[PDB]
Amino acid sequence: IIGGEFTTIENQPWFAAIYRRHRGGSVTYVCGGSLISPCWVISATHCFIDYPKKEDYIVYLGRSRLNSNTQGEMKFEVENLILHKDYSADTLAHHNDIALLKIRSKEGRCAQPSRTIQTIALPSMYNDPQFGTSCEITGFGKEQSTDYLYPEQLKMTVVKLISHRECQQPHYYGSEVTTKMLCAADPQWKTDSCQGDSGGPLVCSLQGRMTLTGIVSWGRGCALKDKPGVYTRVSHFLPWIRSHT
Ligand SMILES: NCc1ccc(I)cc1
Repeated sequence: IIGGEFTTIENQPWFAAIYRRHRGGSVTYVCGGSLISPCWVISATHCFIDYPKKEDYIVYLGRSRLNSNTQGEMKFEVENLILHKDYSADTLAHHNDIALLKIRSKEGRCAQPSRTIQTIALPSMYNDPQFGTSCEITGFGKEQSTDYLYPEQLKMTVVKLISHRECQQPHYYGSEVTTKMLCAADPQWKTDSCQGDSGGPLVCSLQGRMTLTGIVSWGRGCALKDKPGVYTRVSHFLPWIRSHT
């Protein structure tokens, strides 16, 4: 997250931190995700497509720091890793950038809700907020495009939804942006998602309910004039989510 503010998992208790185990034992951060039910985390396919084996992954809930064991956290293996069969990528845009992880602890358990572990509601189909609505994004991704390191402490920021019509302008993204994607940005382009935020939640308030409106997917750079963050539009994937969970 470029700009914004530090936070803790209490302020986004559905946030899942996803890591990969390397061949020589090391463990590195991969991507964010969101707990949509006790056994299911939703994320982005592009996070996993290079290493698509479920046994490589570790998922944490209730975790506010990248490399420290937050009191109350839970650790899970990935029982199933479900990538979207119509995924594609070109130089910039990911299509159908959505993935499900069925989580299972070593004791064979799913998530147990606490002050630091809660689910996020899915949106109603084809029901998104209007352009200009402020939404929040959360993640452990880079604080500056040029950074080598990820922040140790979780971050969040606010971005505004951009109309498809605006996002499809040539000087924005043209036809790289589809109706299954949502664009969001800061009016001054000063805050955004960035590398390492992929898979994490774009959350908006619809009818007084926090709702998983988007999943962090792609962008040209980060916090860059005329280059919004692009998000998988969750409200256009409900049958896929329901059918795979
Ligand atoms: N600013 C949106 C964005 C940029 C790069 C990645 I990787 C993911 C999301």
